[PDB]
Amino acid sequence: GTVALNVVFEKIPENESADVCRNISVNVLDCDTIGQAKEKIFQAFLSKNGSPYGLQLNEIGLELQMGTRQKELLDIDSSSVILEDGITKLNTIGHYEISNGSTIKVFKK
Amino acid sequence: QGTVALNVVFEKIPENESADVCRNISVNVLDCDTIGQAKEKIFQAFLSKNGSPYGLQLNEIGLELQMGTRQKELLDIDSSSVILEDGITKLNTIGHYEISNGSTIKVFKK
Repeated sequence: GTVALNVVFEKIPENESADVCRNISVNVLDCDTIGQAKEKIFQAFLSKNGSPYGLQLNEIGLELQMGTRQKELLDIDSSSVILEDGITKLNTIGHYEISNGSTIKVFKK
Repeated sequence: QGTVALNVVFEKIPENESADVCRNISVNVLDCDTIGQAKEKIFQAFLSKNGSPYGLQLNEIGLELQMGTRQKELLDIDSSSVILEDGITKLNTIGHYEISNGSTIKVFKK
């Protein structure tokens, strides 16, 4: 199960130029964790621009755009599923009911 | 999340209430459900159908996917699991094993 995201990257000085492409469609799987999605998003930026975004994965966040609302997407938050033995299941894209074409903003933490 | 209908077959065991229990049940799971989650759903569905539980604990049973000729055990962690960014292992899901609607899953006493 695959979903195509409309990803918008925050403009930071850590980018190579001010000419880099910042609006990119990125496919992820419904069962990818938020961390796995962040990796694909970083990879797509690099594949498009020939230069990295510039920050570490842990220096950036993802925000889902829902109409007037902003929602941060994390591997673990207050909405996470606690499993059988008390283990917390890592949040996935599917956990957040993110649809084809949903806008995700990559922002500096 | 996508739904997967599993054709579940339960092993007849003496811990069942009677020999008349229904042991062939269609059970939905979600492709992102861990194998542990999938197991809870399978027990629940047994209970909803039969009015009695299977009789064992989740740690006392296993699931095997019937792959035409092959039989493949479904586990939360195995040698096929995905190791994530920080060294952390991602628990296996239904979708990790590429399980298709109508696949046969055998519940067996470990």
